[PDB]
Amino acid sequence: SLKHAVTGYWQNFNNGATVQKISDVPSAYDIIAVAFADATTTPGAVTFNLDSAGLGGYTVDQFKADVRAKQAAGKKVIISVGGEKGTVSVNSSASATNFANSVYSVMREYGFDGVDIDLENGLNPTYMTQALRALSAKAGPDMILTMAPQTIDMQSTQGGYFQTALNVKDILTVVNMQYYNSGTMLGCDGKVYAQGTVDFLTALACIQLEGGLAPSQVGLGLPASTRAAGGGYVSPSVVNAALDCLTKATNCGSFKPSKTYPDLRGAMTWSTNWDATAGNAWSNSVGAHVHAL
Repeated sequence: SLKHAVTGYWQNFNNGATVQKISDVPSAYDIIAVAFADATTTPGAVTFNLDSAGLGGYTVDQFKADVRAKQAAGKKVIISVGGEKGTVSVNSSASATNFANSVYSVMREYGFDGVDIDLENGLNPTYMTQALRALSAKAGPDMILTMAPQTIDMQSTQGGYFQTALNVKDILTVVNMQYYNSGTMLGCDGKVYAQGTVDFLTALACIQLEGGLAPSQVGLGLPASTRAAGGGYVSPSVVNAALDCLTKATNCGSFKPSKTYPDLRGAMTWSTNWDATAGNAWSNSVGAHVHAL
């Protein structure tokens, strides 16, 4: 459901994972984030170009139809900006306006429900907050807005992503942090935790849950398989344990949150394509668990 949700990234490119049409994405995914919009020569602006050639000749018309069909089935499909190789910058009023204008143009052209912020080359809260309010003014209160910070971006309420998320809390759907490709990090208790453990999930999610985000605004993002990231993969049972620990105080590791957060949004994975390469094991197990919360 949207209320307890699984977000999955669908690749607009071929990286060796299983190539998929939008219509191939498993039913477990409630929010599908299309990865990614491209930067342009205009500061802050993006565009989307379906990789028809790299995706076995998948046409714009079929992509649009597949998006509409997902929406008829109650799913949301959003455009993700950034990615590891992204070069989008939103660091001025002009680039904030160009971002809002271009993202809304892409949304209207393809029928997307909203946007995922996945800039990995910097996040300026002064200008991204302005950009997101401009975009929200165009798209209205039903717009889906997600963010996929790296762990370094949510270590305190002072992180650029964290400050932005708080500034736009009333229009924010969920922060699906990437609990992977990460060095060691502090948890909300001030102790050092390592990726690939239940405690990294719960102790770092705690910083968000205690730092002004609603439980419905916090999602656990993981790699779908060991092929999907350089580090931080965990078995689905580990993701489900972390979800249990945060929502109902069961299956915790050494780290015990002070509270329970039953409205925790759910989970996220990079990517639906790597999930498919791995037999949909991750979405089968995590999806069933999230949709049973």
